[PDB]
Amino acid sequence: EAFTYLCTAPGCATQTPVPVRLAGVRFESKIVDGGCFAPWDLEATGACICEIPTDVSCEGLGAWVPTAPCARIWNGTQRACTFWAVNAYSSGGYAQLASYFNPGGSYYKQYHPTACEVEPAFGHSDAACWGFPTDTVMSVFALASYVQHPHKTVRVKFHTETRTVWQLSVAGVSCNVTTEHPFCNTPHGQLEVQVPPDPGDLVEYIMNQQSRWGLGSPNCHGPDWASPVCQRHSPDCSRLVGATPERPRLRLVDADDPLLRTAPGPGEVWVTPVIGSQARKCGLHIRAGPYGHATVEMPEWIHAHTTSDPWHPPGPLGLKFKTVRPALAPPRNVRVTGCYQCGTPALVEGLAPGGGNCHLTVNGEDVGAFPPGKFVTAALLNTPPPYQVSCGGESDRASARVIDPAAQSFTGVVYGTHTTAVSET
Amino acid sequence: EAFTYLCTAPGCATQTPVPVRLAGVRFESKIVDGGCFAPWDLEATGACICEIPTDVSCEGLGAWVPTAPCARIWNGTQRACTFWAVNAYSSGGYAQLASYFNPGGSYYKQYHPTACEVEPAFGHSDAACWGFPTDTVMSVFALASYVQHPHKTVRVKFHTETRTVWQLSVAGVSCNVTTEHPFCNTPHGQLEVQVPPDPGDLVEYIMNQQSRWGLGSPNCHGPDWASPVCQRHSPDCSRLVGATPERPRLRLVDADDPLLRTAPGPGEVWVTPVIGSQARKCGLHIRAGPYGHATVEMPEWIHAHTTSDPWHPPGPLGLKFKTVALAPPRNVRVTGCYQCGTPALVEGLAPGGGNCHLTVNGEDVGAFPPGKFVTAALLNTPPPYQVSCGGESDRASARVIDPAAQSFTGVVYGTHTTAVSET
Amino acid sequence: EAFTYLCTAPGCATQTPVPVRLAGVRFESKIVDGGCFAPWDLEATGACICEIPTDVSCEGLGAWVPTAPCARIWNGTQRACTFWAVNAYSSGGYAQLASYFNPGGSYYKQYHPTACEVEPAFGHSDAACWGFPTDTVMSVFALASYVQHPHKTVRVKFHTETRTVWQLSVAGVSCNVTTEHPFCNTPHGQLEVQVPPDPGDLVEYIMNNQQSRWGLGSPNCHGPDWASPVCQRHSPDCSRLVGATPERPRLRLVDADDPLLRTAPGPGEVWVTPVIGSQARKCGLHIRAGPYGHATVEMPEWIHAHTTSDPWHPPGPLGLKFKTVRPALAPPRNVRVTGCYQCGTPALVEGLAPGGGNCHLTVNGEDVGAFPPGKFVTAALLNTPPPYQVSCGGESDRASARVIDPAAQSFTGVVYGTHTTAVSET
Ligand SMILES: *[C@@H]1O[C@H](CO)[C@@H](O)[C@H](O)[C@H]1NC(C)=O
Ligand SMILES: *[C@@H]1O[C@H](CO)[C@@H](O)[C@H](O)[C@H]1NC(C)=O
Ligand SMILES: *[C@@H]1O[C@H](CO)[C@@H](O)[C@H](O)[C@H]1NC(C)=O
Ligand SMILES: *[C@@H]1O[C@H](CO)[C@@H](O)[C@H](O)[C@H]1NC(C)=O
Ligand SMILES: *[C@@H]1O[C@H](CO)[C@@H](O)[C@H](O)[C@H]1NC(C)=O
Ligand SMILES: *[C@@H]1O[C@H](CO)[C@@H](O)[C@H](O)[C@H]1NC(C)=O
Ligand SMILES: *[C@@H]1O[C@H](CO)[C@H](O)[C@H](O)[C@H]1NC(C)=O
Ligand SMILES: *[C@@H]1O[C@H](CO)[C@H](O)[C@H](O)[C@H]1NC(C)=O
Ligand SMILES: *[C@@H]1O[C@H](CO)[C@H](O)[C@H](O)[C@H]1NC(C)=O
Ligand SMILES: *[C@@H]1O[C@H](CO)[C@H](O)[C@H](O)[C@H]1NC(C)=O
Ligand code: NA
Ligand code: NA
Ligand code: NA
Repeated sequence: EAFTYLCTAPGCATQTPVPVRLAGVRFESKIVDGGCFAPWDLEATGACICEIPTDVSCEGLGAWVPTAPCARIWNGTQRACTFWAVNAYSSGGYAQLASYFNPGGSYYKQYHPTACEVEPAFGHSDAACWGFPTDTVMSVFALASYVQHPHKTVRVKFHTETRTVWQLSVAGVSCNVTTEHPFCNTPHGQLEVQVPPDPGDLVEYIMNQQSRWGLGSPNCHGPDWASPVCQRHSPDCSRLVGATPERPRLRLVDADDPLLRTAPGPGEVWVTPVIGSQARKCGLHIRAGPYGHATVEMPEWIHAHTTSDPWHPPGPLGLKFKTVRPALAPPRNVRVTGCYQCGTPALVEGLAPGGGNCHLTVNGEDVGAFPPGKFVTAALLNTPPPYQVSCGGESDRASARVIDPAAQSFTGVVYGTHTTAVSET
Repeated sequence: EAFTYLCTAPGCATQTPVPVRLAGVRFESKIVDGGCFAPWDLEATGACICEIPTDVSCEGLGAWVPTAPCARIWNGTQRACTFWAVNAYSSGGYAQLASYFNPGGSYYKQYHPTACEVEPAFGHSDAACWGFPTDTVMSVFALASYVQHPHKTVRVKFHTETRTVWQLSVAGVSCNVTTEHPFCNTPHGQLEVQVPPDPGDLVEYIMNQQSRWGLGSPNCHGPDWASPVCQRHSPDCSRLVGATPERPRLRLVDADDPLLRTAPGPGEVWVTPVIGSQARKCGLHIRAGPYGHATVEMPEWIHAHTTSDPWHPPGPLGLKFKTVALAPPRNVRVTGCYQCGTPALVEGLAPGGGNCHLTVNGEDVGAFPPGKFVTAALLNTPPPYQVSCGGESDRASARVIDPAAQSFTGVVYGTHTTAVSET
Repeated sequence: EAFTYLCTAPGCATQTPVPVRLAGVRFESKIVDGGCFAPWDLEATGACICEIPTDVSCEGLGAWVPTAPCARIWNGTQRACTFWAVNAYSSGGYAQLASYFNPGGSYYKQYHPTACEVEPAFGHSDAACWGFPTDTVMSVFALASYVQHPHKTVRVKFHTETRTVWQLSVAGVSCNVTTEHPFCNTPHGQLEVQVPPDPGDLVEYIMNNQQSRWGLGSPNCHGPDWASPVCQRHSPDCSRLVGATPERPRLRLVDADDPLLRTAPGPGEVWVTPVIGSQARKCGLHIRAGPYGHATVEMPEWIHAHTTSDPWHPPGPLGLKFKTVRPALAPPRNVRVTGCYQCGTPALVEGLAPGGGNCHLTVNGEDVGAFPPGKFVTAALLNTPPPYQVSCGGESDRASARVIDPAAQSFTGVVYGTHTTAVSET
């Protein structure tokens, strides 16, 4: 027997008793595709209005509310909007008197429907609106939601059962060593490679295509707390699932209100009228408390919280040199059931042929070796259907009922609004 | 030396130099019992009423509100209920005029107590209530809570420090190989088995008794996001702990309100009166936003997100063929918890004659030289504890609590009260 | 070859073929410093007042509200406070009539500003306030927040890539065995030690002088350790809060005979109830609060039961495989270290390894691997702060560094605090 340490860096190589070169470092894993992730981005807009508008919507408020921000925020997740009557019509109009602004504004809404909340704000300062011949007319609109910014959306794949692959060249012969397969054939013997433990789970952040790497689950309780993984989750990059912030809490806060000496809490939006430089016009100052107490800057977060390549321990590898030395037909009636890249092992069943043990592959993925006859195995699959099955020789097409990770995420649940009807007696 | 690969499937066996058969595959772990888990199931009921009821409760509203749903939802977690006066009495009655429905309904509540919120809803459409001799009388009741469905409740045990057990038969002799104990004695010489790494933590979902398996923590951010583990947690299968949704937000939403063009958010319940087919009667349409944006279907979720057996790597195993105190321990004391995830303290006196291969109810906790010993061991068995060095056993002294008791240790459960005195 | 099992307890030793003694057990890890953690402690105070106060603040309500609890709760996280007018002035006063208590109390606030919510509570029982010559005058104040108790605050370091270190004395020579480095030289051979797997991630709870307590795992916030401060309030820099935060407490005025009192308040809910005064123009207040997570955490008790004095390791034994297999360069130059330390993101270490062989590179004594002569680039998880002393096993040199601490890393890639925008007039 012989022994030598092999370093893990590019250029690392040993010469005796048989040369072993470190050709590269890669990894194997059982992928769990989480779909799309993004930060919870609280966005707000509105307008200070020297009028009592009759249509509280983006189109109805087009004369005052910024067009593009209104449309974008209106389409956001957990939308909240409030229309406050600061000083209503003293006479005339159409459902515009102060009496139409009862708490909840049902009287105004009866004649002027809106998806927004309507509230009286009498007693709040109307100083922002000036230049009226008689009484001042003033209202305030606020709109907020959690907007999903495309540039802040990342595709995330969780890597489980991670195995560092130490790509070696043993006297010119390729050998890929892992904790699962640490043996290599040498010209006249066997090489057993002592390897460090695997690094545990990895996080693959995909932006578009470039992949960036995290080490861990991630840990939402540590320095990586602002990871999009810890925030908005969309398995199919369309529909939201799981934990969701409450609808934003909108408040009309006058310029001299002592509340302005404090910061808004997460999800809180405070709006303050600004006196107009023009008659019958006014501005609006907005203060919003971001979810998680901070606004995520995606390129900056990725740059500091990820690496260009997956992490691996420093080594070295222990090369143990020894004088020791250790069915090709396709499998039949193979059926694959479950999901792929999902984290739940799929069921692989079929008939292994004669000649010896079938070293079973499913689209080239090693799922184990089986003696001739019926076999059943639970395998974590990384490839989608169709499935080409082999025992190391010719391949055959397996039968499959396999769903994708997004479909798996929606299996066992009934998505959306749950409705019931209470009948009259 | 000799070498051969042994596959890990049933029927796998090698013949030379010494026959080795794969007898089975099992696992060892340090169990962490989480107690009961269930989905957050938002349930809602109510009624559209062409009257101003004087008793806002399930019994008091029995003439309009469905009986069984009211009683069940009333008993739920984080209950919310609202009674809205759409059109009150114009005259007469008993605390039934519009003036009794001030915001918060304190005037109505003085005469007609209720655990529910009471609010005016004047200005909302009263078209659902018709066939009155003079003015219309109308009210709406909504009730919602997080109901725990017994069929949706699962007992969950987290498996940590998992070790795949490769049960071998080496020339008819049983040998259980793991990453911790990879050696088998043979008369030809010692057999060292190269094994793949362990699979990491497992999740055992228990329904009743059958066990189903998950691989991982679980990951609440991936395809298993709807796992009951990610939702309602009751360590003692009675009291709730940790993360809890807010009380449902009940809203009276008229049939033609533009808000109905959007979906309710999680925990939101929108109630809409339905114009009656009969005089002085009306129906109610309810729209509820489930917690997590979807309703969990337990048998279906378990079927797709779990396996019948714990997962293990495919192998093969590397077979390396090489040519290479029994008295019970005394004064043993066990302190802490079992199946909890915090190592218990095991202390005592190892006897003379050699190293004590210490077992606690058959669980290997290590070997100790003669004399005083102290060890921190993750215990899977409950007290009483039988302690042995490999021979005769003795009864240890124990102060060990169960996983539910551990979950409530270091906390004071329930309402916190304080009294501010007059000066 | 020769083989023997070595137990893992203090004193364990084998004599043949080579003496091997178990000297001790320690651990190596890649530290992730999370900063400060504490339970979410909902605290509440208030007063029942037979008057309409004109200054709703701790100082302004000093005649009724307990001084120290008001000041402490006012400084808490997610503060909520409400002032309810139960029975206002019938005449006179200064912005104290019932008409000043419109919903939201904007009319009262015009003359009597406050950071608190102001609401009418007319119709609620005013029985608690008596002894007035004419009409009763009554108001109620409630104040609640999440107070961070210093004695409940713990510094937490997450330990990743954990490696149990089996400290051995092999024929009198120190050998520290791990899953990464399981070989020891024997007088004229080599010892390969078969070791059990590493225990996975650890949690180090740091209190106060300074004492460390240990958890095994992530932790698991869904199991018996659900009340861990790690599952609660997170402050990376022990000053500013980040991530998940409860909503502002929901304050409710609940009369003594309200059927709602037959139920318990939910998490974050605070119910206040006036208590009839034994003295004229005075009243007490009963407060019922629903703690976050359904329970109040008792820190010394939680730590005592949910942690150990030392990190956990498997019981062993170790497999001693004895074999007959046979048993310092110049410092690196132009070395640069970029990223963070004790953060969980590998830092970039680049430089020039000298000629003469492979450089066994150390960064402040931390092993980062071996590199052939010339340019090298590696991603290493660093546990030590800058400055960085770099070596190939001999003399050391000072590396150039742009390395931030764990608290700075926690705030990198985010813009902290209030986000503002201005909507201009058309
Ligand atoms: C908002 O959503 C509607 C419906 O999906 C779509 O037609 C419209 O273009 C969207 N607007 C923006 C600005 O995203
Ligand atoms: C090792 O991996 C590389 C890259 O996947 C592959 O080309 C090569 O054939 C592999 N070698 C063996 C022996 O499997
Ligand atoms: C509701 O709870 C009460 C008290 O525990 C019990 O008597 C009653 O049977 C329960 N009703 C339902 C429908 O669960
Ligand atoms: C292996 O495990 C089985 C099942 O627990 C047991 O019956 C058998 O005795 C074990 N063999 C040894 C050598 O411990
Ligand atoms: C409250 O905060 C202020 C400002 O930081 C400080 O001066 C005061 O001492 C604090 N009071 C208490 C009781 O913590
Ligand atoms: C083993 O560890 C101890 C403590 O850290 C150290 O003093 C000793 O030098 C180490 N031995 C070797 C061979 O590295
Ligand atoms: C919920 O309501 C919609 C229409 O609003 C559909 O009728 C749906 O079928 C309803 N579901 C149930 C269970 O009644
Ligand atoms: C909490 O209040 C209850 C009554 O509601 C009991 O009196 C209990 O003893 C209280 N404890 C205190 C004073 O915190
Ligand atoms: C937010 O408002 C503050 C003052 O309240 C500052 O003016 C700050 O620059 C504003 N930010 C933006 C982007 O307008
Ligand atoms: C604030 O938001 C408004 C729209 O709501 C405008 O886009 C304005 O320009 C924003 N402020 C800045 C500085 O970007
Ligand atoms: Na006006
Ligand atoms: Na009426
Ligand atoms: Na009065």
